[PDB]
Amino acid sequence: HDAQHPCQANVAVRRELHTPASDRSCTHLEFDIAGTGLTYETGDHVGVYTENCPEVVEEAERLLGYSPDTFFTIHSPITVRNALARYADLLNSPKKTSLVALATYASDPAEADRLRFLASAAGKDEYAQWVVASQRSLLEVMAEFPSAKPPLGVFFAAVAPRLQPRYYSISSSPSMAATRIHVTCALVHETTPAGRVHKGVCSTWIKNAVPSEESKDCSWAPIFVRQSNFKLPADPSVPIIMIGPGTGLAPFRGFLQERLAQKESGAELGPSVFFFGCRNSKMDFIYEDELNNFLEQGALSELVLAFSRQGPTKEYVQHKMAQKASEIWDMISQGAYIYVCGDAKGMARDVHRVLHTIVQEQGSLDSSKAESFVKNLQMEGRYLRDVW
Ligand SMILES: Cc1cc2nc3c(=O)[nH]c(=O)nc-3n(C[C@H](O)[C@H](O)[C@H](O)COP(=O)(O)OP(=O)(O)OC[C@H]3O[C@@H](n4cnc5c(N)ncnc54)[C@H](O)[C@@H]3O)c2cc1C
Ligand SMILES: NC(=O)c1ccc[n+]([C@@H]2O[C@H](COP(=O)([O-])OP(=O)(O)OC[C@H]3O[C@@H](n4cnc5c(N)ncnc54)[C@H](OP(=O)(O)O)[C@@H]3O)[C@@H](O)[C@H]2O)c1
Repeated sequence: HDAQHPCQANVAVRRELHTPASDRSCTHLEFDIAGTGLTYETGDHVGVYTENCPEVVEEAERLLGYSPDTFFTIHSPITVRNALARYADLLNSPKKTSLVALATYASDPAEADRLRFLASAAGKDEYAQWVVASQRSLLEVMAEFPSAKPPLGVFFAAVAPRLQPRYYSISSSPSMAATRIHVTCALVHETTPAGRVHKGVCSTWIKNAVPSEESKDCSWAPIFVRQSNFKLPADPSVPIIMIGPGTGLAPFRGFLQERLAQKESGAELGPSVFFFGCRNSKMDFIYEDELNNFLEQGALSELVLAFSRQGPTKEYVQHKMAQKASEIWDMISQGAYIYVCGDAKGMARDVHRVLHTIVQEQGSLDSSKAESFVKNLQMEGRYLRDVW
C-alpha cells in the first residue's frame, strides 16, 4: 500500500513463456491482489521484494562467521540467515564507503592497506577495473580479504546495502483483470568478466515461484505499484505506435488488453501498430496466441515482426521500422503517440537513431531540425520510453 512499504501479495499463476525448444526462459506470473488495497493502471510498474539464493546466503555466512541463530533488530527481531536472504544486497559491488568499513575491521595490515587503497583517490582506476568492471560482488571482495571481519551491526549498516526491489512493467489491464497483477520476466543468467556465475536475484525467484494454481503452499512476495507516465492517449481515435521486443512487450500487453476492454463498451479503435522482435518464431515468440487474437479483433491494427536469428536475415524492430518509414510518418502527421519499451543501451538507442533518420527522408528536414523535431515529440508527451 506504499512504494516504500509493500503488501503481502501471493503468486496465483506462474508459467514458462518460451517453448521447450527455447534456450532461454521467460516467466509469466500473476499476482493476486484480491482483498488488497492495491490498485493499478495500464502501463504502471509493480515493484517486487525478493530474496537471495540459499547458496549465496551460505557463502555470506561462511565469510561473516556469525551464528545464523542470532536474532537482532535491523535498523520485530530477525535472524542473521533471514536478514542476509531478504535485506542484504550481497551480489552487487561494494561502494567505496563499504570498503572503508571493511578495512576498519581488517586485521591483516596488507589486506587493510589494499582495502583503504581501493577506496582512496589514488585507487580509483584500480577500483574501476577490479571491482566495477569485473562486477565483483561483496562476497568476492570479502573472500579476497578474509581478515576483514566486520561486526553484525556494521555489516548491515555500512557494508551491505539493502536488497532493492525489482520493478516490472505491468502486463495486464485492470479492466481485463482487476484482481491480478501480470508480470513478464526474463530469467537473468550471466557470467561476470571475472567469471562468476550470476543468477538474477528476482528473476530466478519468479522463475521458480510456486503459484496458488498448483498448490496451497504457494509463493508470495511483498509487492507495490508505482505510477508511470507510460499511459495510453485520452481517446481511442488517436493512433499509437508500440515498439518493444523481448520483454519490451510487457506494457503493450496491458495496452492491448485496455484497448479491447474499452472496445467492448466503447468506440472504434484508432490504428494500432506494434513492432515486435524476438529470436525465433519457434522459441521466444512469447504471447503469440494472444497477439493474433488481438488482431482478429480490433485491438491492434497491425503486427510487424522482426526475427533476428531465424532465417538468413538478422531482423530488428528498427530494421522493420525503416521499411515502414512511410506509413509511420503518416501516423505522426495524424497525431500518433509513439511508445518504446525494452533494453535501454542498445535497442532504444538504435530505435532512437532510426527515428531521427526516418523524419529526414520522409520529412525533408536536416539533422538539427529533425533532432529538434523529435525532441518536441517528447516534450509534447507523444514520444515515450520505458527502458532499462
Ligand atoms: C521500469 C522497469 C521495468 C522493467 N520491466 C521489466 C520487465 O517487464 N521484464 C523484465 O524481465 N525485466 C524488467 N525490468 C528489469 C528488472 O527489473 C530487473 O532488472 C531484471 O529482471 C533483473 O533482475 P534480477 O534481480 O533478477 O537481476 P540482478 O540480480 O539484479 O542482476 C542484474 C544485472 O546485474 C549484473 N551483475 C551481477 N553482478 C554484478 C556486479 N557485481 N556489478 C554489476 N552488475 C552485476 C547481472 O549480470 C545482471 O545482468 C524492468 C526494470 C525497470 C527499471
Ligand atoms: N547483449 C546485451 O547487452 C543484451 C541486450 C538485450 C538484453 N539483454 C539481457 O537479456 C535478458 C533478456 O532481455 P530481453 O529478453 O529483453 O532481450 P532479448 O530477448 O535478448 O532480445 C529480444 C530481441 O531483441 C534483439 N536485439 C538485440 N539487440 C538489439 C538492438 N540493438 N536493437 C534491436 N533489437 C535488438 C535480440 O536480437 P539478438 O539477441 O539476436 O541480438 C532479440 O531478437 C535481459 O536480462 C537483458 O539484461 C542483454
